[PDB]
Amino acid sequence: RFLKVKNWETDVVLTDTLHLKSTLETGCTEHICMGSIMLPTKDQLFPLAKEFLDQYYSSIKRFGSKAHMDRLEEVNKEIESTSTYQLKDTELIYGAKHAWRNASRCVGRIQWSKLQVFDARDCTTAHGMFNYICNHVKYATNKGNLRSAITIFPQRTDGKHDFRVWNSQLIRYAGYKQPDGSTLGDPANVQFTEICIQQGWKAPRGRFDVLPLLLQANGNDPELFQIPPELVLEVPIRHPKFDWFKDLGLKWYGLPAVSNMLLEIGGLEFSACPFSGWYMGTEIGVRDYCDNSRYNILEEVAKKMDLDMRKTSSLWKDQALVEINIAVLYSFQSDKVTIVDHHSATESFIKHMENEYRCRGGCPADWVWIVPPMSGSITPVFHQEMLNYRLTPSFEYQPDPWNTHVW
Amino acid sequence: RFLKVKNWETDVVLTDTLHLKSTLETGCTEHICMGSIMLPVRTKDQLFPLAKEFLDQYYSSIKRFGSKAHMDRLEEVNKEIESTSTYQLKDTELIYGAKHAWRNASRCVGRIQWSKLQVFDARDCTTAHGMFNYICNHVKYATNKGNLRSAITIFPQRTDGKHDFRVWNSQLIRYAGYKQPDGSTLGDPANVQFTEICIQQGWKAPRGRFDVLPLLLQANGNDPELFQIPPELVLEVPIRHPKFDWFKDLGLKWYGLPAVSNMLLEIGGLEFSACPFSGWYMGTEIGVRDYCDNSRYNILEEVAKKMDLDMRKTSSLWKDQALVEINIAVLYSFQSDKVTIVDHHSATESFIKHMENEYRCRGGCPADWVWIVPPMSGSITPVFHQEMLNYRLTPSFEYQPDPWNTHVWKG
Ligand code: HEM
Ligand code: HEM
Ligand SMILES: CNCc1cccc(OCc2ccc3ccc(N)nc3c2)c1
Ligand SMILES: CNCc1cccc(OCc2ccc3ccc(N)nc3c2)c1
Ligand SMILES: C[C@H](O)[C@H](O)[C@H]1CNc2nc(N)[nH]c(=O)c2N1
Ligand SMILES: C[C@H](O)[C@H](O)[C@H]1CNc2nc(N)[nH]c(=O)c2N1
Ligand SMILES: [Zn+2]
Repeated sequence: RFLKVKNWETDVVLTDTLHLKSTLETGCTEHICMGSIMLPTKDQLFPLAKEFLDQYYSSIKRFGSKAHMDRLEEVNKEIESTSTYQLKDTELIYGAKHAWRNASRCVGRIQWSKLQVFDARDCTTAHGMFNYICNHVKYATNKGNLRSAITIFPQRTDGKHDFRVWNSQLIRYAGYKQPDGSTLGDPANVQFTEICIQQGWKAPRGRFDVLPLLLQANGNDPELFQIPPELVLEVPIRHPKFDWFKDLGLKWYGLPAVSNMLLEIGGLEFSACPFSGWYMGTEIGVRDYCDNSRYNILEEVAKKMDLDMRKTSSLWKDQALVEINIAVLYSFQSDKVTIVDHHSATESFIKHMENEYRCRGGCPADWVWIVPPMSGSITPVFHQEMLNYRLTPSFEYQPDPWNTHVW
Repeated sequence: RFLKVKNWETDVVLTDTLHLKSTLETGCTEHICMGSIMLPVRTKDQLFPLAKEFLDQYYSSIKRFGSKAHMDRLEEVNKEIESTSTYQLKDTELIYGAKHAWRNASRCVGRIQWSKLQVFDARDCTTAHGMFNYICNHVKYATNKGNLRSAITIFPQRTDGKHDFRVWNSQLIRYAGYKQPDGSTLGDPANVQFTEICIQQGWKAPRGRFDVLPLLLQANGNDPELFQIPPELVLEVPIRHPKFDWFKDLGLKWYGLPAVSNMLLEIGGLEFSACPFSGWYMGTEIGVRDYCDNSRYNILEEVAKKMDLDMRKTSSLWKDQALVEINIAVLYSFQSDKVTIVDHHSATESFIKHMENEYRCRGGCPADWVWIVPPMSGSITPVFHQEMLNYRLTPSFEYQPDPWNTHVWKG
């Protein structure tokens, strides 16, 4: 019931008790592990509220205080009356930071307590949402000195007045299918690139077109908005050794801002809560550039390096992958845009893990996601045993809006 | 109940029914996943149904389920159990068992090869000298002058737990590791503790960088004995790089035959505590893990210096760069010497085909993503994007504690 995790490179052993406070389900059973599966009313509400307020008031050293008891009293009143309740700003901020702190798949959590929270619960329209989103982008970007931020729109009421950002990220490049057969731009965004066009967007049908925002307020039909180009910081990609690299004509944006997740706090659901930090190099160079179902330019780059692409055993893909990732990092660093390499980030995470075991009794961590997509075993997280479990507040997945929206 | 797994790169969806045949526990619960945990004297009482379940499996595979041969065998085993408290497997059953233990090894990416396994029955063995002979023959057969052949040698099963056969070595062929008084390590750091035991047992160490360790062999629960593998049986490969001439001067080499010898083979409730098996290497095992793990030979820096890389900031990815070239050199050396090896792209590509075939013909393929994904260049191999289900089927290979921690010493 008290679980131990071992690091095999250092022999360090941590003891986890935090998992006992876990409440949601993993998808695993004692007969089967699902660790590599990507996607596994009033009476329901008050225990959920109670649980949250319990941990909040414990965190400020007023567990069992009159304020705690009164707040519990007040929230219970509000629930029986209104069939929901509203979070105080302090509780909202706490809940957002803790959803990040609890995100078992995030390697960047050493930063969790420095999150800038923007309360947008007074928002009523898509133009309103647009304004808040623009403010978020400008603040987070900070001319290249990136700052973590989340903007929180009004909570779900009854599933009919949902606020939703339809983009998966605030900033992404368009993808177009050809008659020629292949794909121009980003293949992951083909379906969304088409819905925007199916909606009125006029595409420059280029290789790297910044997608428009598609914003849904209060359950209404979503509207297109173009993000002011001066708010979208981009980094041209060059290599510090290969002069022909620049000629490839690649660039990427500095701000990773995830916008399709659901934030759960005290039973309350925030369906629109775009958040942003800064990139780890491999998200762009390994996943975005080199994935087969994405920009997939490994071959192109290998050619210009004139590697023997004859047999897989020359490891030409491995060689190209590395140079690319060197370029991504070189480019952002040169341009004073915040980026972290996978070595630094995983080293930071090990330190964060040890902090959390110390000050909290554990740290839920999903190895399958924490270990980077290249050079896995030369990073310290590879040799680290991790326990995965779900804590709340939390970020959850939710269905794509176009599959659900009562149109 | 039916379970779906998706390949996110191809959108191929597969359906698993085989997991229903699973009995053994995973470690996971509904509230925790222990997916990344490395490591998560039997009575006639529980032996009966274990035997029966194995025999049901075996007779189904040969399409004789419920036959008179099936039923008689069941009666024969049942009688042997209540009489002698254990039982003996037929040769056919033993071969089926060993092959299926491999087929079921969810952490093994080489399983496309599972049906081609040479099974050596060493159950008539009684002494350590006899164990040495069987192991020598295994190594000679498996090596085959570089044209590697998968093999397993199986020693007598456990009885009362007091007469165990054990190979004390973790692998049949490994290099010694020596801790120096100045805190540094000569040879393979992973083998320091085992090297000490050998030396204590009387092994005269040459105390070099690549000394092949002696075999420490325990028959019938007796104290283990030292044997040196004849050097002509130990195929080794000098590591060079195809473009870098300075690489040979690093002085590296590795042995050709990976042969794991510390696992336990469970078949029909019987436990085979000594069952060394061998295949051939995936290049990254040597190049990534053996040479580049910080806890092993750890030659990354020396290689990076000789490449004249920017070693000042990790963001130069000097470590990643050196890692690739070391792995290129490993593959190049083995191919040049015509010693069987597989790169991680070929091996993972083959595993995917195997897994798809298994889902079709068998209803599933237990697979441990954490171990199947290779230790470098993970996302550019097809297994990275493959969802996998991990569960435990018998027959199986299991971990067991190191013998030096459990052995009762005789003298
Ligand atoms: C500040 C620098 C940050 C870094 C370097 C970072 C790093 C990462 C990386 C590499 C992943 C895996 C992404 C993928 O492979 O698709 C991830 C996932 C995730 N991140 Fe972080 N992150 C940062 C900030 C944040 C912030 C500010 C939040 C929320 C407030 C957050 C919440 C999450 C969540 C919920 C996931 C997993 C989503 C899922 O379940 O699929 N991260 N992070
Ligand atoms: C024929 C070529 C083979 C290849 C290329 C191969 C490849 C691999 C690799 C790369 C691993 C991971 C090892 C590690 O990272 O420590 C592994 C694990 C494993 N292999 Fe295979 N293997 C082969 C043959 C065999 C054979 C013949 C057997 C048994 C008869 C076997 C049984 C296992 C088992 C039980 C594991 C898991 C060990 C553990 O859980 O720690 N393999 N294999
Ligand atoms: C495509 N992978 C599935 C999927 C679906 C929805 C969200 C998501 O999040 C990835 C994610 C989330 C937060 C991040 C924060 C910072 C960062 N550099 N990357 C981050 C990446 C991942
Ligand atoms: C060091 N990791 C823990 C541990 C403990 C005991 C055995 C073992 O086996 C790894 C293993 C097992 C079988 C293999 C077969 C072929 C091969 N190329 N590598 C193989 C590697 C691994
Ligand atoms: C903590 C973690 O389970 C451990 O380091 C594992 C990770 N994946 C692995 N994968 C393989 N193939 N071999 C290993 O030894 C390991 N080690
Ligand atoms: C099949 C597998 O679950 C899928 O490819 C996962 C694996 N690990 C990952 N790890 C990270 N960080 N991000 C991902 O998108 C994925 N994808
Ligand atoms: Zn699990």
